Amino acid sequence: RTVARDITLLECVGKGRYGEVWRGSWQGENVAVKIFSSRDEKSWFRETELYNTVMLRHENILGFIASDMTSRHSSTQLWLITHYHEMGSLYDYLQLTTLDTVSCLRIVLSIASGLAHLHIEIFGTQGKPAIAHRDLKSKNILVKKNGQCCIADLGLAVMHRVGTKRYMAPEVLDETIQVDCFDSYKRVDIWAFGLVLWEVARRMVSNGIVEDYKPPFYDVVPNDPSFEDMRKVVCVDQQRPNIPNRWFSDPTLTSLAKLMKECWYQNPSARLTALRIKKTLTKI
Ligand SMILES: COc1cc(-c2cncc(-c3ccc(C4CCN(C)CC4)cc3)c2C)cc(OC)c1OC
Ligand SMILES: COc1cc(-c2cncc(-c3ccc(C4CCN(C)CC4)cc3)c2C)cc(OC)c1OC
Ligand SMILES: COc1cc(-c2cncc(-c3ccc(C4CCN(C)CC4)cc3)c2C)cc(OC)c1OC
Repeated sequence: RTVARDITLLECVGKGRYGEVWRGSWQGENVAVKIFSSRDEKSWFRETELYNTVMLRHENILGFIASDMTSRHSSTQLWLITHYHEMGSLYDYLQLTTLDTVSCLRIVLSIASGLAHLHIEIFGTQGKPAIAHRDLKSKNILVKKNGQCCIADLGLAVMHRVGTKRYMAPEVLDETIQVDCFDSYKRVDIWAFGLVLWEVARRMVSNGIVEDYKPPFYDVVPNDPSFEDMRKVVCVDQQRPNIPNRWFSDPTLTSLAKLMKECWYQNPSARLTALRIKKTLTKI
């Protein structure tokens, strides 16, 4: 038998500290190829150990194809291969596109479905450990053609500090997080989910009105904010993203505002669960 292992790299769709993502081809089929920098090599190891422990399969989790370590000439290449989503990140999609009730709710409910699946322990040989993502953000969510999203990048994921500073929960920023308690990392995911909810809601049209794309805390921190910039805003001043007046003239945005507030409590144990959010979004 021949093992057809030739992947053609076609175009780079992302470059960063993490390394690079490429649109690739494997046997006519579109694949996404992440090439890790030496700087991010631990993320390849952590994600490969996760998938070697539990082979995640969910419509709202980026679909795993392969982890490859190759010997280059003097160096080790680390590759992650996943399904390819031509529409790109939620971050990219929201920049140019506005949403209606249906497309807005489809997006946020699919993210909550994916996050609930990560979070839940399922018992049995066909089951899974509970997983906290710890790096949820709009760049780590991909849009599918059927209008649902999938959660990506399990490089920081933990099975039962780190992440993007702009999305870090206050207990992470002020280092009060109960590091030994697995529920702590679920609570950090809910915080970041609340912020993504905010980024999506802004782009949903109501009464002829929409806000432009902005990242969380765009009005109170610079680009590439420092730990200290984030700690002062989120922990010391306890600021939270603005809810515009126009959202209170729409039933959906009014419900989404309530949900994001219940993601943003300074007290982590006061925050909604992914499962409670999935239910509330299904009712909206
Ligand atoms: C090594 O590397 C890559 C390989 C492949 C790939 C290509 N053809 C066939 C295969 C294959 C899978 C599974 C079996 C089974 C058959 C039943 N038996 C009981 C156990 C073994 C055999 C063959 C693979 C794995 C794709 C890749 O990525 C898209 C690879 O990564 C570069
Ligand atoms: C990694 O990814 C892809 C792999 C393949 C692929 C290529 N050759 C053989 C296989 C295979 C055959 C059979 C078994 C089973 C069935 C029986 N059982 C008792 C033992 C094991 C497993 C694997 C696959 C899965 C195709 C793909 O897509 C067209 C892949 O994705 C891009
Ligand atoms: C976040 O994380 C990972 C993501 C992906 C991934 C999967 N599908 C599609 C993409 C993608 C395609 C295209 C654009 C843009 C670029 C050009 N512009 C004109 C609009 C489109 C953006 C994004 C990505 C980045 C793969 C990964 O690993 C293999 C990731 O890491 C786990």
